[PDB]
Amino acid sequence: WGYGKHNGPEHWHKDFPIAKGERQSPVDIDTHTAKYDPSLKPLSVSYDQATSLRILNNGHAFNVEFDDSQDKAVLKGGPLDGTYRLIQFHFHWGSLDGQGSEHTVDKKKYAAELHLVHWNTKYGDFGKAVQQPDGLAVLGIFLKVGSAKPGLQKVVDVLDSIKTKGKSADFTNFDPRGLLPESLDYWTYPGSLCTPPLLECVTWIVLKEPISVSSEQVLKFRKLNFNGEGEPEELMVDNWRPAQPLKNRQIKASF
Ligand SMILES: [Zn+2]
Repeated sequence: WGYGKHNGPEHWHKDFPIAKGERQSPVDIDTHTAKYDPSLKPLSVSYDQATSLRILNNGHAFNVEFDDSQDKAVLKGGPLDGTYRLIQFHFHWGSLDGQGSEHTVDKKKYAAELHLVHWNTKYGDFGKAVQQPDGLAVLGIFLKVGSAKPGLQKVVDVLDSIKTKGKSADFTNFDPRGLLPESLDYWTYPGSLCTPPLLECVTWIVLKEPISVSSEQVLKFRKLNFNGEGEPEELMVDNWRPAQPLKNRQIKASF
């Protein structure tokens, strides 16, 4: 599985039949159809105690991993019940500014999308949580090209150190708070992992407000490689999945 012509998303169903299931992700968010749900509580993002450990190129993206052994960086409230702990964050991006996001808003595509992955602490570990319908909560953040995002520069400067698949680098004292938009207004819907095994265990929380990054910052993303060191160079670009059928599900809005 990958994002090329021969292993791309249109092929994923052969090894992961769930790819054509009922609650697949990402999806187009139709703002005129989304239902404002007054019963929706404000998101509760507590990341002041976050502990980042490292960053790695897994051959389809780069992940910034976090120590999830204690309630240090947690998400609650919103449509959620209980506590979800931050385990990692990664991005999806394009070859040009016109594409790259997973979710789309009224069919508009962003230059990239940020996913903050969190797992429900009642299930005791990540691997158990993926087996549950309310097992994960993912915070989606859209990225538009404009002004630089100061809080993202620390991520950009280390990309050189992890150019190819399998490389990783110590990455401590990174504060996720520098990646959040001013508003916490969101859309939510039941869905799935955006990559294989594509398990339908996620409560998606997509924020309405995009963060802007500079052309120079996204450029640095486009320099990563899908290949391992010593293999022909395959730039890491367009690592995003096309929108899937909503099939009955309803998208609620907090605003
Ligand atoms: Zn993702």
